[PDB]
Amino acid sequence: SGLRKMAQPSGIVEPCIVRVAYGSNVLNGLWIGDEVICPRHVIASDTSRVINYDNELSSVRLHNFSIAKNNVFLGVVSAKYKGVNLVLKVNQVNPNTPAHKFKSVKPGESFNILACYEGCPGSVYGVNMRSQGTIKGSFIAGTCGSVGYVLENGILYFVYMHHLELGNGSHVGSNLEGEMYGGYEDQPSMQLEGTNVMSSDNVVAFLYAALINGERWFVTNASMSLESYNAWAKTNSFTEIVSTDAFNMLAAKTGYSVEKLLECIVRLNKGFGGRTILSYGSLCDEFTPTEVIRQMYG
Amino acid sequence: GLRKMAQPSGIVEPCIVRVAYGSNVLNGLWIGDEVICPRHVIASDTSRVINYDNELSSVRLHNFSIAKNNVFLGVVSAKYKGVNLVLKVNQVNPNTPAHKFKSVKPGESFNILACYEGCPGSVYGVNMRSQGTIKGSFIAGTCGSVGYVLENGILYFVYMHHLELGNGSHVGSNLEGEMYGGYEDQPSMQLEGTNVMSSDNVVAFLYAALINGERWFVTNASMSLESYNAWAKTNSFTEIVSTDAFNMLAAKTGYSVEKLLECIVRLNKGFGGRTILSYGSLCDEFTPTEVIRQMYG
Ligand SMILES: *C(=N)[C@H](C[C@@H]1CCNC1=O)NC(=O)[C@@H]1[C@@H]2[C@H](CN1C(=O)[C@@H](NC(=O)C(F)(F)F)C(C)(C)C)C2(C)C
Ligand SMILES: *C(=N)[C@H](C[C@@H]1CCNC1=O)NC(=O)[C@@H]1[C@@H]2[C@H](CN1C(=O)[C@@H](NC(=O)C(F)(F)F)C(C)(C)C)C2(C)C
Repeated sequence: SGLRKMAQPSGIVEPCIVRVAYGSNVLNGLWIGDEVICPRHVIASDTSRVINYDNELSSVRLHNFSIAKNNVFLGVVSAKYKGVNLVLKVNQVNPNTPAHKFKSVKPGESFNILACYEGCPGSVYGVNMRSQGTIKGSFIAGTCGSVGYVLENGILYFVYMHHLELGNGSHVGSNLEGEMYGGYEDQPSMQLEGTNVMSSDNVVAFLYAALINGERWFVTNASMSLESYNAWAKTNSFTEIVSTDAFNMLAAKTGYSVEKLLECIVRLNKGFGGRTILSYGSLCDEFTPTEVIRQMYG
Repeated sequence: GLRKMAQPSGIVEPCIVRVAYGSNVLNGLWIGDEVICPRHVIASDTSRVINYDNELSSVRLHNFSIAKNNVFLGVVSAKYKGVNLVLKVNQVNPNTPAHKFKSVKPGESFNILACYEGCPGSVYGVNMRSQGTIKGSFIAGTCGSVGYVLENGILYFVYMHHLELGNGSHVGSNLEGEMYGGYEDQPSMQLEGTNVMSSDNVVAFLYAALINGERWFVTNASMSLESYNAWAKTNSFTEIVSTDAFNMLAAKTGYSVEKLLECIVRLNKGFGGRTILSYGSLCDEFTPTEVIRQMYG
């Protein structure tokens, strides 16, 4: 029993984290094969104002890169841009390169963060992508280049690299192909995050998780049609639920229908009545159906 | 915001092995030429009270199956160290990290590598409660999951999961075989005493909320240490010994401990339908050091 936000083990990722220093900047890079991927603003000469990245690359001095891994230093063969990331060919192949691929995370989907502080892996925790392409990820100075990953079927999927924090605290990064999530720019100009639309699928999983744990104070016999909830959702900043069949395993092991839990969302979105669900005071959309079934049925 | 985080688990992952005895399957910690696991893996009937010493006398060492990826281990001998089975195996763990054994105390945080039938599945942070229990997420086949803490470049093994109480609390032992809270590894109903909340950790939890911009719960009102402790003794909260541990947190936020102590007494009554860091009640799971780490590095 129990439910905790969890991160898949980071052992397979830790050997790929390196310190990348250049000029006045020090951050993290991902050492896979004979490459070191890192945010391209590591070569920015002035991070206090807008950056001309075309000019910064045209004047790059490969000798100024200082990439380190324990007592090892990696020399840079060449440097190019791939989106908002620098691709640095290095003089050594990482002997601990795991079988891996690359992909992008979509809103409402969970993945793991290896928070690294200037080349030194510091912590590991799970996150969930928000509607606007952001995450809440406890990133501070020196943590750019920190890697987000997902483990599945023996393959390591790199899916996120950290870049910046918005004025409202939300955190922004890119996939390893250099595409910033949410369309944000790696420029030190003020940027806005639109309204946060909560994942309806994740909230249903959060309520199914409480029922399985034996917490049943919030459920009633009242139900709500999917079409009615979706109408309420697109008015209250909640995503639409495409099918009740997507929770067929959770409804079958608890005996509770999805339409029953939809009623609970609109009712609980008004307030928890001084009580809590799994210690939370409000609805939580950071747990996916996959992520609940894992914790609780193996 | 604020989230429970785990220290990187790479140094521990190579030590986890699947331990199977008959139809029983759980996890073990492979250190040196030894595999440590909960001793009830050899129990013939985990629904009844177990005569462990007699069960070990009737153990078939060859009935064990211990494996991890491309590693398969054979058992040479078996003994008990407290509630843990210590199996000497015919191969050393080539990646045994330098480490020590110690016990965590109430209010202290540490990391749990959740393992499912030999496969490290997840890692997450936990906090030791007053009655020697923790609130995690353990299910069948997760016994033997190891808890660890990295302090000062030193790896410490501090926990091995064993059972779940009727109220959902989770019980394990240190790596020396001593059960936390004195519970027994027997299928017998046992009760957890009244939980005493860590006042140090709640003050850190409120400091973190202030850092995140959530300051609706604050006021210029304050409460002396002597006054709070007199209140803590009769409301299931620990006493605060000094404000030095928060000197830094107070330096940045500019908020004093005595201000936050008043907030505890007031917020202990209820949050009035409002939230603090997504919580609807005071949280004592984050230590001063934990908050200083996440917020400032
Ligand atoms: C990489 N080490 C940091 C990580 C930051 C530091 C504070 N929290 C984080 O997540 N990334 C940066 O410092 C990037 C970097 C220049 C400025 N920057 C920012 O994150 C800034 N924010 C923005 O520019 C904004 F508001 F538009 F998002 C800062 C004010 C320092 C948070 C560049 C090249 C964008
Ligand atoms: C190890 N794989 C499991 C982990 C359990 C199962 C569900 N959640 C957990 O943390 N441990 C056990 O199965 C231990 C083990 C026998 C019974 N047991 C229990 O945890 C049971 N608890 C009790 O009997 C209680 F409450 F009295 F402590 C169970 C009912 C399955 C939760 C032994 C040897 C104690």
